[PDB]
Amino acid sequence: TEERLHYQVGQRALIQAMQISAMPELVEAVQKRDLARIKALIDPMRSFSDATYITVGDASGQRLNAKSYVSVRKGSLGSSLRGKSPIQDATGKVIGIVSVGYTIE
Amino acid sequence: TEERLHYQVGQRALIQAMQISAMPELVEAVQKRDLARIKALIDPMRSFSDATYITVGDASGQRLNAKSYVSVRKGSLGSSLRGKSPIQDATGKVIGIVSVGYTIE
Amino acid sequence: TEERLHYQVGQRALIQAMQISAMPELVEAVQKRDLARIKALIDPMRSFSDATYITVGDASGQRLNAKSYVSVRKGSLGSSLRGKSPIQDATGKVIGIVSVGYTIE
Amino acid sequence: TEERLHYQVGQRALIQAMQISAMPELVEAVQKRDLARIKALIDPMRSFSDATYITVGDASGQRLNAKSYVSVRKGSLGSSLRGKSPIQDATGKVIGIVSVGYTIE
Repeated sequence: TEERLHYQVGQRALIQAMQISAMPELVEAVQKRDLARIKALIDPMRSFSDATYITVGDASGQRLNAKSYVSVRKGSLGSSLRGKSPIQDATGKVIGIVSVGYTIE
Repeated sequence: TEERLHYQVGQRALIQAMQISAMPELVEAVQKRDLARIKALIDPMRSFSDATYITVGDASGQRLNAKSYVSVRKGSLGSSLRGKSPIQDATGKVIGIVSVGYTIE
Repeated sequence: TEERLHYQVGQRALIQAMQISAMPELVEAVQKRDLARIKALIDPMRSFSDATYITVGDASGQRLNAKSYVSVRKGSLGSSLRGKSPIQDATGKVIGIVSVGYTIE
Repeated sequence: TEERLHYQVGQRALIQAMQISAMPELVEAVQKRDLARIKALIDPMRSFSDATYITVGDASGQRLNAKSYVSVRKGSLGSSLRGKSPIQDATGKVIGIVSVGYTIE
């Protein structure tokens, strides 16, 4: 019952994902391959949010579908709830992907 | 249903707007046209909050009605929920305007 | 109805007050009159929380009843909701007072 | 009734504990006895969260059961609600312990 509150975390990951992948500073950085700017635009967020991890991705999936969702992977030391939202340009084309991760022990 | 929870974000934007536009440090900076102080009093808030963007405005609307509200603009890559609250002096005169933005993909 | 949600803010101020006035680093600083340490232990919290203001006080009320509560002052540009909790030593003696402020336009 | 909302704080401590003890940067630091990295990976969190205190521990309990829970100690100046979650390796072996503390006056 208390653990069933995955949506407690799941919804946090979702919104957070939508917001982080929507930031113009990140949108700019992702386009210009400014891994430096990206690094300075996420590190703070880590300690800020109670998110186990955060990840910025490229259109191909490289390690710097118009729809946002929540991923749930179960196995070993609980399960990981990771919200995911795409990074769009002014035309909507998927230029990247944000994946904020969470954990429920 | 899960998306219908715009008030989830909308209420965050509202309160945040009321608070940010109420800060004395910002009130001081907005009056003295201290764009420098303003810049150092908002940048942190960006990474802090899950707000897509934040904006400080002047009485005229320049880019540094006694009532606060939420704005909703729909079109292209979801919709943007932006809470808005005026910046007042000790007399209540509208000296500025804060507009915290959010996004729902 | 939406505005009636003062407890939304009021409860934030309350908890925040209890926590900030409970921190050992602040407890230490308040005792040793380390206004410097106090200054470095509150400034971050300002931008962090959506609190209009935050205040540390002395047992007398100086500007650096075993019970916590919420204060509500109405007039001019909305009302100010300020949670208040005392700073205790290891014996419970009131050595200070924390007053986190909020605003509802 | 308002005070009975310990789960308000208790649940915050729980999740926060699960997340902080799950961070790879901390997992790495705890294994390599990198008290320096740990120090730079927790200090921010202190001011960030409304947590009275935060603590990282070793498998033995040193001061740097596969299950997470909430601790409640009552006495003198209210009670302390401290969420607790273990630090695991890629095999699940308990390598540490995180204990985020809270207070209810």
